[PDB]
Amino acid sequence: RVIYQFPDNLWWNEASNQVYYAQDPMKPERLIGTPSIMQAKLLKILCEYHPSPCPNDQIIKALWPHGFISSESLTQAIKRTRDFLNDEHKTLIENVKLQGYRINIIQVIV
DNA sequence: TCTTAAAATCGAAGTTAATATAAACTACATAACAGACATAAGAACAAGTTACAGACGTATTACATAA
Repeated sequence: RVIYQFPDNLWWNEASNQVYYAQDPMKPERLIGTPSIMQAKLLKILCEYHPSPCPNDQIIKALWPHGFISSESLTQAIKRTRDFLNDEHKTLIENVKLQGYRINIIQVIV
């Protein structure tokens, strides 16, 4: 069981894959829900590289290894992924130009 | 009305390029010239302040796909 903490008391439980709000990681309070398989993919690419930024080419290759996909698809994926993780202030995942995207992780429980 | 000394005038252009002799010593004040210093003016570097450009990222809409 691997669980990741995000700012504003957010948690994501990967093994069962639930995003939620909870003061206690073992006791959820408000369940945001289940991210999609490609959404979990997106958080995977942002998560395996912390604290280093994940380059745009690497995430694009990983998400769609066999698809002719434009970078606009990656960017709208980030946007409509914020649509689900409710990061209105762009603080959960930071976009730094010509260097890629990052996700702010407070702690990891394994 | 008659001598007698002065006064004035005497062609244009053109060219032309000059000369050439004949007190010393001392005392003082002033001007000039040189060097060095201070000052004002400019050159160089670096920083700060500010808006705009350039491409990226985002947001929005419409087409396609899935139920």
